Amino acid sequence: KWTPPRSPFNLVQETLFHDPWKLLIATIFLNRTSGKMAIPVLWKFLEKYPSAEVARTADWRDVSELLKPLGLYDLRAKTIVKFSDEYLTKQWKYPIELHGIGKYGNDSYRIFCVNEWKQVHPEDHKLNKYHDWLWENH
Repeated sequence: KWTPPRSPFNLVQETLFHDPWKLLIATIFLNRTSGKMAIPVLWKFLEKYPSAEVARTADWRDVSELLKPLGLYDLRAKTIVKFSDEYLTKQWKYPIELHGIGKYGNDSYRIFCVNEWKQVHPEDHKLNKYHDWLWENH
């Protein structure tokens, strides 16, 4: 029952924190990509694949088709599939242990999905904005 405060910045993370898989996917989408472009394709992807269970099952060629032309859509597709399978099948404590998840992924998890945001030191423009704001209004 950790609820990241709503912020004047409306990071999609603030919207998905209640389901780590989605929030994590979201980070693969946003990872070094405009929210301009990534957010519309994210919602179309969650609409079509609303859980890891369904995701891990799909064939990346179709996932890619749907991610086109997001950029490295092939690579992102294969990642999403493999990360979704690992998410369910592996016994993990932090999502950094998972395929496709890096610092951005793991930072986002620990601010929003679990309560560890004081120990986190983001280096993402949007993310720091959340984190600095939340230091102050704390």
